[PDB]
This record gives sequence, C-alpha cells and structure tokens, in this order.
Amino acid sequence: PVKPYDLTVSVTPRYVPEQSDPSQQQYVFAYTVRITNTGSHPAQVISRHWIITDGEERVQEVRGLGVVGQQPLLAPGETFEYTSGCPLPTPIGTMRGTYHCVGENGIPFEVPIAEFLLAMP
Amino acid sequence: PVKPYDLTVSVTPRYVPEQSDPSQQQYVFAYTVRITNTGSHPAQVISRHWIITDGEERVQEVRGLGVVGQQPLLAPGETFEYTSGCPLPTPIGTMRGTYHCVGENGIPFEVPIAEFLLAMPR
Amino acid sequence: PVKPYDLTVSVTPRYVPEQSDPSQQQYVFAYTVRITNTGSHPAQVISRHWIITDGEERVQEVRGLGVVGQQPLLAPGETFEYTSGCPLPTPIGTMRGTYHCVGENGIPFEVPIAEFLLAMPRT
Amino acid sequence: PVKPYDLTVSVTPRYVPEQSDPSQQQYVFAYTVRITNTGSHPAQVISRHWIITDGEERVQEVRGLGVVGQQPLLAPGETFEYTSGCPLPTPIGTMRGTYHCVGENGIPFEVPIAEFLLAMPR
Repeated sequence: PVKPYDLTVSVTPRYVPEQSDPSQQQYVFAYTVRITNTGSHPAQVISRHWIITDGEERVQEVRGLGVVGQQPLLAPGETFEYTSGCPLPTPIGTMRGTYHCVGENGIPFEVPIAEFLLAMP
Repeated sequence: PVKPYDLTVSVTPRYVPEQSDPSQQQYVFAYTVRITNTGSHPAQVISRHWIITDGEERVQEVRGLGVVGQQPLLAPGETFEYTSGCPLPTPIGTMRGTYHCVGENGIPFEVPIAEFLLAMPR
Repeated sequence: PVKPYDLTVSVTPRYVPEQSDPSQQQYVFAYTVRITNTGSHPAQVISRHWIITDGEERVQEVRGLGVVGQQPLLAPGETFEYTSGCPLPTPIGTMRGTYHCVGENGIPFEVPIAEFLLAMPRT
Repeated sequence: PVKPYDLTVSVTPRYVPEQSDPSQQQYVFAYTVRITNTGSHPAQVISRHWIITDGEERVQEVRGLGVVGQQPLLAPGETFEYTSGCPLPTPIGTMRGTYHCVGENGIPFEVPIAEFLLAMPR
C-alpha cells in the first residue's frame, strides 16, 4: 500500500472569457494545481517541466525552478496548490509535464503530470 | 493604469460544526485565501498579521512568517491559495490583516486584507 | 545588550587577477559576505540592494530577491556566507547596500551594509 | 569550451582537539566547503550524500536535503561556503560524496565530491 516517496498532482483547467478574445485567436486558460504528499516521508518539489500543445499540434515548452517561486518540503499528507495561466491561439489544447522532486533522504525522483485537455466549457 | 506591484486577496470562511463546541463557546471556522497577482510585475508574500475580532469586541492577534509555511513569488496572473482555521468564543466575528510583501525588485510593500466576517450558517 | 532582531554583516573584498585585465580596463573583484544572526530571535533575509561605485564616480545598482537564490531564516547565532563578483573599469571603487529582512514575528526591518572599498592588492 | 551547468567543490579539513578525545578514540574533524559555479548558467545545490571511511575501512553514510539547511542557487561565478563536523573512530579517514543539483533550466545533474582525507595535524 503506502510508499515512502509519493506526491499526487491534480490539475483542473478552465477557460477565462473575462480576459480572452477568440475573435483574434486569443484563448486564455487557468489551471489550478494541487500537489499532495501521499507518501510516508516528507518530500520537496524542485523543478517543473511543461509541454503545451496547440489545437494545431504546435508545441511550446516551459522549464524552470520551483512552483510559484518556492520548492516546498511537503510533510506526508499536506498539500500545496496554486493556479497559473496558459495562453493559446486555438480554443482547444493539451498540457502535460513533469515535476522533479526529492525525498528527505535526498534521493531525487520524478512525479509525472498526466496530460489533460483544455477547451472552452 | 495597471500597477507594477499589486496583489488582491479574497477569503471564504465557513463554520465547521464537526470540530466546534458552541456549548462552551468554542467556535471553529475554516477559511480559504486566494492571493492573486493583479499587478504587472512578479511579487511575493513574506509575512502575515491577523487581527481577529470577537463577537464581544475581544481581540486576538497573530504574527508569523509566510502563509501555511509558504512565501509564494506569484508571477503576474498567478495565484496561490490555502485553507486555515480560526477559533472564536462567539458565533460571529471578523478577521482582518496585512501581508508584508516584496516585488521582484526586492522592495517591500503591504497588501491589506479587508475586514470580512465569520458567522454560523445557522 | 542582545537585541530581539539583529543581523550583522561583514564583507571581505578581494581583487581577482586570474580573471582581470587592467590593460583593457577589466577589473574583477570578489566580495565574500558573512551574515550572522546576532539577535535573540530568528530572522530571515528577504531582499538585497547594492550600489556599486566606479573609480570615476559611475554608479550602478543591483536589486533582487534573496542571497544566492535563497532567503535563509537564520537562527540566533548561525551564519550564512557566499561570495559574488563585482566588475569595474577602474582599479578602485566602493560598494554599499541593504538587506531587507523580517523577524519571526513577521515584522520587517533593514540591516544596512556599510560602504567598503575595492582596490588592487597594495592600497 | 565552457560548460552550461558545472559546480566545483573544494574542502578544507581541520582536526579539532578541543572537541575530541583520542584516548577514547573519539576524533572530531571540522571541514569547510566551497561550492563555486564554474558553469555558464545558474545552478542550485539540492541534496547531499556522504561516504566517510574509517582508518579501519569502516564506512558510515549520510543523506539529506540541502547543505547546512541551505540550497544555494549560484549565479555563474558565485560561491557558497559552509562548515560541518565529522566524527571518527580513527585519527585518519576519507570523506567522499555527491551533491544532487539542478540547472536553472530545472534539469537535475550530479556534481561529485572527490575523496579527500582527514588526519590529525601531528
């Protein structure tokens, strides 16, 4: 059952009309991420890798350190959640990526972020 | 126009019966905060100050670093949210406070938290 | 004595020949900062402001968050030290700045960094 | 040419008599570390792994996050230094390890710490 090092991620995308203009191919989505330490030991999120694909198969990548300027050391059971934006020239698209993390024992590990869909309601 | 350093804060309280004994004035509210970067430049949340006021005008202050152990550096457009609790000896009260923040330029600035109220859904 | 929130900073600059060329007006110095919590409560380093001045009075400013991409919450007594570089077209110059910090009680405060000079080994 | 992600590590051991007892075979060594960004891009130290060997080839390992509670993000040319201790049953031994790091681009890489020795000055 329980694992020593496990982090669970849930992402809920949503279109934002309030600041989008499909008339000129301006689509703005907002995805809210929920990282949850589901393992038996503390673990820290280090870096993030993102792959956003267009409605026309146009790939774009983002790489950086930490999530919203931090690399939280999550105790087993706690959560960390933020919401960031994703612009697209098409009304639909996908997003998939990776969070690079590390257990308290220092050994790094990867927690994949399942590819999800993005489209107007 | 648009400000270079600005963060808007919204809170949603909600009484929690399952862990409060009104029989002994032990009221427990849960609150969620949404800090969103409205300005045009990256900004970060450093420390908080809460002034929770009692139904009988009794006050209790809280002062510490970060929010639920985090000091998010929110890019413009990004938002960070957390849920925390608040005890009260009365079924209604108001929480108000400040967040001490700093822009990507390292300069500190304050973002006030508007006085909102906590009340039993009853 | 012994204040509630206090951080003392010591900086030791040093010209670096191995990567400097005075014939091209390329002077590279390395300063080593040493932050020490000299107060009764923990405190955290948040941001830094640097004013570097030229041998010809030419100013340059650097502002950013943290020190070495970190904002250490120093326990009373512990220290944090790193060394960063400082390029200059002149063989001498000064550096003066500010660290913006915050006590564990969330109250912010500033620990000023006294103006020191940079010059080649001799003067 | 010059590497994009490269960190150089140097250590200076130092026996500490006033904090050890040879008689009881309790040898205490202090050691300072200098990590310098020799690469062309910013890099950060995340976690450490140490393998300290005994004069009698007795191993002892250590694994943790950060270096003395810090995970410096060194701009190229910058360096971070700290001092820790190392207990020993013998008056001589070696310490060798690894630092797990990440480039500003988030990709993790490893910077090894070459085996160096600890020994009483006498």
